[PDB]
Amino acid sequence: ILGITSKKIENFSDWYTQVIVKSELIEYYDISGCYILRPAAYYIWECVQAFFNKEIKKLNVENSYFPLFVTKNKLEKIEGFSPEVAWVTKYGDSNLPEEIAIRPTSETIMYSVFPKWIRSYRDLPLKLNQWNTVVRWEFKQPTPFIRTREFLWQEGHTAHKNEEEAVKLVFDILDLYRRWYEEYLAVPIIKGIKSEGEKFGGANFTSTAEAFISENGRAIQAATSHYLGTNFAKMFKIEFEDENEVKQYVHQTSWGCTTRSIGIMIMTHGDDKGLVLPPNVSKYKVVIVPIFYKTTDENAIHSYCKDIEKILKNAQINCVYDDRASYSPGYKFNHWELRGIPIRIEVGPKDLQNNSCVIVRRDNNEKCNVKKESVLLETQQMLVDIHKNLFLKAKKKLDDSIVQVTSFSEVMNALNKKKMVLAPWCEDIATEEEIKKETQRLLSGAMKPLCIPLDQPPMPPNMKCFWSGKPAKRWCLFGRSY
Ligand SMILES: Nc1ncnc2c1ncn2[C@@H]1O[C@H](COP(=O)(O)OP(=O)(O)NP(=O)(O)O)[C@@H](O)[C@H]1O
Ligand SMILES: O=C(C[C@H]1NCCC[C@@H]1O)Cn1cnc2cc(Br)c(Cl)cc2c1=O
Ligand code: NA
Repeated sequence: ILGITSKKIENFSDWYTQVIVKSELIEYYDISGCYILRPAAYYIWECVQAFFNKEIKKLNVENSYFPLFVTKNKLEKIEGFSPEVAWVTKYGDSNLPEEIAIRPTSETIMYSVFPKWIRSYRDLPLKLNQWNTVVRWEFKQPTPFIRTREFLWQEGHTAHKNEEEAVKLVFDILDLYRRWYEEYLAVPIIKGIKSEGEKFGGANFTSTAEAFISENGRAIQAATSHYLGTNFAKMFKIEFEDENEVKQYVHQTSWGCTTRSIGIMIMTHGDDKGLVLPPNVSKYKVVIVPIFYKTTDENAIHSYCKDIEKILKNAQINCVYDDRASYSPGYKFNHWELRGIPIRIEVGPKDLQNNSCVIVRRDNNEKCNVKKESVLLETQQMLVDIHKNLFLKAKKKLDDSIVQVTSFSEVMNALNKKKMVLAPWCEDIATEEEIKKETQRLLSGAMKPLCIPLDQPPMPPNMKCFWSGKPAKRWCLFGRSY
């Protein structure tokens, strides 16, 4: 009912349920894989959505909105997906003439019109984005935020005269996804390129951002940015008149990130007292709680607290003053801790006498006293350090989850020990399923290749692939995955 009753290590999954619900982030729903986002949760989405929008306007990306529905034949104009499509069949009691499908992505919808908007080089680059929801009916069991059947996302689609233009933006968007996670969610991600076997069917290459849940040792795709080259341009006959009057195919990118990011954050920073929010995604930065008992204290406290509130708010630091008389101080402590509020300020008699108050960080529970005069400044610096600390703890933790090894058995040791592994690899696609099905022999417990990180350690000259025996091309991250 109230309090988290499962240790994050002991039942991590029951923990997650308890946290997301009891923190007022979500509510479950009578349709599997769909979840209600209460304001505490949606606020987080809005914050990142603001950030991302800001950043893509600088790349002249423009928002837009395409329809939620797509027709059978249009949709089937990408591979291995059709069993995941939800079909609208009727309206009221009337069967529709043809099935129509709910968007799982907007490629087919959008790219059918592109040729119409793109006749010449003067038309390029074309840069669109959507904030919409999409629907995929997925076999693997749904889990709030991480794998949802409906989900909010942003989906970006661009088209350019040439690769230099296009690829450059791919990596531009990838960095924005890093910042999304690091500057806002304080979640560290590793940028990489996916393997041929795991990359997006219609992409030249898929660049990715990868996170890792230490507790169950599962990696997770945090965001995705593709160079598509001309693949879709061939499929939808999207062409332009060159600066010389030769017809050309366009070079496109698509990229997207979803509410999954919210789940990643929760899993990262959440603890046994409950939700822990980086301040940049919590409406309330501070909760002010009075702690006193003699009735004589009552007016003078209500004031001191109301004063402290005034200071913060003036400074555009939103906060709550829990002054409710029918709740124990410990109720209030637990409650706001659980809800993720970064800072509690405690006000009692010893602080009025002393012109001060106790501040307490949500991230690690250090308390201090600070003279009222300098509360504003100390609160601001605190909030920053809480971000600094949440992030840095999470990067120390990520790094300890990554073991660099060279042999197959070193690999299995690491995998058995809930790690993810950095290993030399030849990159032959034929090895991927072998490696998957054969590790799974010792949610799916196979070792997937996650991403070939951009930041490569050096490659010894004779270094062999840990599986093929073939000489290894580059270091790749492998792990069990969400
Ligand atoms: N069911 C889902 N719920 C929430 N987010 C999702 C879901 N499926 C994919 N994503 C995210 O969507 C982004 C874009 O990738 P996309 O190509 O749409 O999905 P995917 O690669 O098919 N799924 P996965 O195997 O789970 O990473 C990725 O960063 C995924 O993390
Ligand atoms: O959705 C994608 C590719 C990209 N589209 C928008 C930007 C980011 C995103 O990775 C991969 N994908 C994922 N799931 C799908 C599910 C179905 Br059903 C279909 Cl038809 C198609 C797809 C499908 O194409
Ligand atoms: Na994943």
